[PDB]
Amino acid sequence: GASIFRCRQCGQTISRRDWLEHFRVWCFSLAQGLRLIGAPSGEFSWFKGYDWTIALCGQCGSHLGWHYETFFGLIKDRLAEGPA
Amino acid sequence: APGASIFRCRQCGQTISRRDWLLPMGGDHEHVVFNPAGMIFRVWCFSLAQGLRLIGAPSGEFSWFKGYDWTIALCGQCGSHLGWHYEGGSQPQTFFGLIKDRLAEGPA
Amino acid sequence: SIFRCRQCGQTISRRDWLLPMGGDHEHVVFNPAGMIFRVWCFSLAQGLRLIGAPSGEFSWFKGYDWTIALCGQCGSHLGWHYEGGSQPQTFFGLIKDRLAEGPA
Ligand SMILES: Nc1ccc(C(=O)N[C@H]2CCC(=O)NC2=O)c(F)c1
Ligand SMILES: O=C1CC[C@H](N2C(=O)c3ccccc3C2=O)C(=O)N1
Ligand SMILES: O=C1CC[C@H](N2C(=O)c3ccccc3C2=O)C(=O)N1
Ligand SMILES: [Zn+2]
Ligand SMILES: [Zn+2]
Ligand SMILES: [Zn+2]
Repeated sequence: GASIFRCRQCGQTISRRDWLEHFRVWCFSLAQGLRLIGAPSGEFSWFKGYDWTIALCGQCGSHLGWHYETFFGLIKDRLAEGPA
Repeated sequence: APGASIFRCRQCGQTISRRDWLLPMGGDHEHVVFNPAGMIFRVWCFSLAQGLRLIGAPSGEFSWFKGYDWTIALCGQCGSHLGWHYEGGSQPQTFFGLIKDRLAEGPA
Repeated sequence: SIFRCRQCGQTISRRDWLLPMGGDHEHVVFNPAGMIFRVWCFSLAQGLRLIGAPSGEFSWFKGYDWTIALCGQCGSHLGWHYEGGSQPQTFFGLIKDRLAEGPA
């Protein structure tokens, strides 16, 4: 029952276990339904050698995590998990 | 005189659980999940609960918590679906996952 | 969006001022007489009248005292004000079903 990951606020589909905790952050190789905003930043990056960009939910605008450059680092408590 | 000590069924007032019995499963008492019908639930985990009626036999299908089987938990007074009872697992063997917005919190 | 008193329309609070106390802006609560309320927390509000001295008895929010909040314009009981805490020192718990949300 924890195969698909979704925006907690509106339910937009974001990623899946096939693409997949370290706040607790989940790293995914691929994601959908986000909007990546702004230019990359290195400041306080949790992953050595990566810059990040803010990742919002494309449906409701909730801040779900970051895109790193590649992979996506998403905040566990901003997501809902459920079955495929 | 604490005003946030007891959880009762929002629909009828049945005594269900207590703040003192919240349980941080995987490091957090709160879990946000969805079922196969796409319903999103803000689930609070409790070590203990009362005043429920646990319906049928456990199932592992679609379980949100690795290693646990679930049974539907209704309010034993009014039949409101308040969450699930989990069993069959490890550390703990059992717990309750209750739907936060279906409870009312208040004084003892 | 703004929240207006459902009974008379006076502006009371704003969506920008929603406050997630204990991790959620919504709290379903019951008082000692067993009345159930669905309360939304806001940092600020306007147009209310707070009645009585603050009380700590049965506060729904640990570390805060409460005062009853009426609409100042029509008298509707819209919720409570909370004070005497830290981070934040004060906020409101307003009864969702007694407000109307709409454009400013
Ligand atoms: N005989 C009564 C009737 C009502 C109340 C009442 O509504 N109290 C609220 C105040 C707000 C709060 O944070 N907690 C409460 O429980 C009461 F205390 C005593
Ligand atoms: O790799 C990252 C992503 C960004 C993240 N981060 C935050 O969580 C945060 C909160 C407030 C202001 C600025 C930041 C920031 O850089 C952080 O600490 N590291
Ligand atoms: O851990 C659990 C509890 C039960 C829950 N569940 C539901 O809420 C549901 C609704 C309809 C068909 C099947 C299911 C199911 O397994 C679910 O998805 N996971
Ligand atoms: Zn969203
Ligand atoms: Zn009930
Ligand atoms: Zn009014």
